[PDB]
Amino acid sequence: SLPFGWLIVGVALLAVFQSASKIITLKKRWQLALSKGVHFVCNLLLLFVTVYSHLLLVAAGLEAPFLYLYALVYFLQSINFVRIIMRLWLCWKCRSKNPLLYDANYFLCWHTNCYDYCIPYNSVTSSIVITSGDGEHDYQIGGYTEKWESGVKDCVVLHSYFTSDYYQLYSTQLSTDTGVEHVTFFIYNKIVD
Amino acid sequence: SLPFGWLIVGVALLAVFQSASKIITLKKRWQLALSKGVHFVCNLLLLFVTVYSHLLLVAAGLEAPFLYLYALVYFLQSINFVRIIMRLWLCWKCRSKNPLLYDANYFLCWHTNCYDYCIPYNSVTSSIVITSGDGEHDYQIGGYTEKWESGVKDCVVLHSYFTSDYYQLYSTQLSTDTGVEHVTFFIYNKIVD
Repeated sequence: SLPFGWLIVGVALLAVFQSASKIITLKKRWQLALSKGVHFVCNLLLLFVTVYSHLLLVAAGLEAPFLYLYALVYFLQSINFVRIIMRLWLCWKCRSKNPLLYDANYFLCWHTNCYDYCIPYNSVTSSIVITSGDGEHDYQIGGYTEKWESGVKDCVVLHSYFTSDYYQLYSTQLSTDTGVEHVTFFIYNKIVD
Repeated sequence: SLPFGWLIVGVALLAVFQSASKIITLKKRWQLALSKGVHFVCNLLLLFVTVYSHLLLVAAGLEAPFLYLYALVYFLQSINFVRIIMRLWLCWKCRSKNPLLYDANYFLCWHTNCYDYCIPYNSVTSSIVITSGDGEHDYQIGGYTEKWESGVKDCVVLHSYFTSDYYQLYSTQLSTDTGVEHVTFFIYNKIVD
């Protein structure tokens, strides 16, 4: 017969890992990588505990209201599986590892000789302001920051799952125009022609 | 005696709600509100299923390696509980409902006569560029967007749990300077004096 106690220890281990995932502070790079690993462990434990309960009900007699309920579990996990492999396809698309870490909607990216940059972004917004600080030089858009290696390009691309939009550097803002020393603003406009 | 089957149906209902929370697209306001509600349901089901398992082990004899495991579950849930009431304190602090919805690190906010604005933000960054579009007028910082009611202020505040930082509008950028029509850039510098 199938034993009962393995389901109980799986629930307790799932509770430990879920309550630990919910209080990660998500501030630095290693904290984001740690929380993504703990999220993967949580979904593995949830998948294990639900197939274990379905096997128990197979041995005891599984009802039809429970048939479509466990069917709902497996269907939503299949949709989640195709989302993860699309995230890996997006990770290949931008050629940087930030699609697995940062969990945003869109990603702004341009290619250099030392780095293939990518910075998180929330929507298509018709104008993007990249602010590079003086000296550490680092490009930031809305708080998310990536360190400077090579230099700026004219056309940057906003990537997502199924879309891609291009922006051209229309004009740049020095410190003479604004008065804010030690920064420089690059202003991009969306090209549709 | 305590029945075994309620733990199984609680596990199955937790699986449905967890697999449904993981594939919300998080693009509009009602989708963010829906996913936060489903997250609350998930933690209620997890709390219920772990105290049910602890009660069954109390009836059967609970081992000391399992004593500290369920102690770990309850301790991490206490840390999660004080985090939620701090999110509500932050929701009272900037006087808008976006701390419950958007799940970012810092929030930029200024008060008007028709609206108390608040826009998500990731870190303290020494310069903030708020871009208001022409006509719908809407203030956006990095993709997150809020509709325009009254007008702009000189001093905006970046709020968090324990911190608060102020930024002054150093100079503004029209369409004459950049060439990007139908937008206007407000450039803020951090005040330390």
